[PDB]
Amino acid sequence: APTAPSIDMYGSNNLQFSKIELAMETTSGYNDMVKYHELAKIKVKFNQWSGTSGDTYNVYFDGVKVATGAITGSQTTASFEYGQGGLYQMEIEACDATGCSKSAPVEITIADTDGSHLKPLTMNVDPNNKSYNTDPSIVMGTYFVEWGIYGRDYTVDNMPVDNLTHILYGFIPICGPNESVKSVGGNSFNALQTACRGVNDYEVVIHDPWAAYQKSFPQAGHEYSTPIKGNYAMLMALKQRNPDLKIIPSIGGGTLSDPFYDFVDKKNRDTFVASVKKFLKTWKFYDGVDIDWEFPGGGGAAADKGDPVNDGPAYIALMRELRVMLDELEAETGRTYELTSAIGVGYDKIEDVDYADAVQYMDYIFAMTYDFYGGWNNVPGHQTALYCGSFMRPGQCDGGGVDENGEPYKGPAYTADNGIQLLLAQGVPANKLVLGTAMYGRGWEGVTPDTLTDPNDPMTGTATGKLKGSTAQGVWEDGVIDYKGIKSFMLGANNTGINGFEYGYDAQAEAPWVWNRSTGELITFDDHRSVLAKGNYAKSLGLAGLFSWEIDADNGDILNAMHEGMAGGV
Ligand SMILES: COc1ccc2c(c[n+](C)c3c4cc5c(cc4ccc23)OCO5)c1OC
Ligand SMILES: COc1ccc2c(c[n+](C)c3c4cc5c(cc4ccc23)OCO5)c1OC
Repeated sequence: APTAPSIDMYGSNNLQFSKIELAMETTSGYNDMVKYHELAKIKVKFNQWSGTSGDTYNVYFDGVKVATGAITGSQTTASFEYGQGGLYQMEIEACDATGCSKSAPVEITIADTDGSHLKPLTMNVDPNNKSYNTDPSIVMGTYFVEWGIYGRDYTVDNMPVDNLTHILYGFIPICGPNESVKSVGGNSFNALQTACRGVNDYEVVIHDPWAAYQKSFPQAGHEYSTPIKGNYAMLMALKQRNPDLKIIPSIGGGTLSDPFYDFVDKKNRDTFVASVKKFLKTWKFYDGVDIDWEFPGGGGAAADKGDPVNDGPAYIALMRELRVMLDELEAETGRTYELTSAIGVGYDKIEDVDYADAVQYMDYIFAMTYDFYGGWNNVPGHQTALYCGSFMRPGQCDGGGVDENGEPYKGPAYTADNGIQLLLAQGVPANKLVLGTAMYGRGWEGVTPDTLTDPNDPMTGTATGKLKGSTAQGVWEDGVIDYKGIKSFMLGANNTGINGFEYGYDAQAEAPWVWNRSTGELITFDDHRSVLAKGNYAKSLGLAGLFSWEIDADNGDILNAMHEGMAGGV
């Protein structure tokens, strides 16, 4: 016979509670901003404004008692803990010696990072992406980048997820030496320094917490009280839509690889492996780990780093130790966790690692079969070709010849097939190898007719510098252009060339280009024809599948060709 409680929804954080506590209104150290609790802290205010309040309250979720306490006046705060994420029908009852009176039920939310409190995500995918019936055993991967939500305006709901088996989320940095990040200019180093305040060196952190979990996305129904927002809440709602889709954080990349060179000290691996375990127990929508160390032995962004004697053994030991750790997680959760890595495939990268040994611990190797040539110098070539191009010299394909100095080639040329053949020869199984497709071009200025040695092949010319362009044409940095920008502004609808560009295809390499004879602008990229050739190649050798870099740069054509290529090769 007390008065039945009324729940104070606004005084109770809108009944939005969470196993994870995330700073929403600051940018600080990662340990300061993110705290994951095994039990969510629940605090519910209720009122009994008239009649008697009684002496004790009970709280029910879906009819089960989860808390009790004292009522002492006309307003009570019920504080307790609860361990399971989800949406529940909550009732609060007030009691005295004569009996009990229950509130009407109200939905309470307990967020967890597997997205168990969320509806399936609503998609907004460009309809140029077609539907396919591709064998689900074939890998079809892509990278989604954390910063694609800014100028590129490409959000998680834009991904053609029914055409994907694996989303690699780029990139998770590691605290410690990161001079290469500084060299990129902008805010990227400063953001990292902030995220690492109060964090041990060699531990992982989130680079941009605004993009990852603070930014409110209207399309995902985020409201002020939503306890998890950003890309990560959207990936959580994506897992409810597509439970078999693997979503994997990619650690490192070209500019964030500096700390890996200290992994020759096992204490630094232990610190890192432990922080990755904690990271996956914190963000449960993730299904494994991808290690993008560019590169064991060196030759990447860090000019003064690289140890060709010890980096390969360190990489293999790292893979062994991550697999141990992931097996602990599989035991704790009942889930499968995957271990993968994206790797350089020039012969001088491959020779520094015994991949046949490393790969026994791994599910997949994503072969970076792109960036073979690029704006960093003035030598044109196909950046993502399957085979050796018409432009190459005698003995250059297999490395048995001499260059224009008369200098012996130090190894076989940079092509996808040479890279893949070198891995198979070390004894990596074909069915663990994933072949990469570029969703972007690299290019140059100043490759005019007078520089060519063969007048029908601009890959025989010489450049004056990197391609220049605006973000409106998909050029986010010098010498790189989105495939969707190439299609809009250089190929046009009929794929024959606009705005002074012509299209060419090197049938021996399996590689397209567009060339503007007057500016000497030349761009090397993947198109519908080269991507069908890559799918036939992957089929012929019994590779795991295909992957691409990066998804925001496609308009549908590249991913469609990946699926069409894997249906039809032979
Ligand atoms: C011939 O010696 C050199 C000298 C400098 C570099 C290099 C290789 N890479 C990948 C980079 C590099 C790679 C980057 C970058 C910046 C970079 C800046 C310099 C080099 O930002 C993203 O990726 C190299 O190859 C062994
Ligand atoms: C010593 O001369 C240099 C100077 C700069 C570079 C370089 C070689 N590579 C491969 C790169 C490079 C490679 C990249 C990249 C960015 C890059 C940026 C600079 C260089 O993005 C991913 O691939 C080099 O050796 C030819």
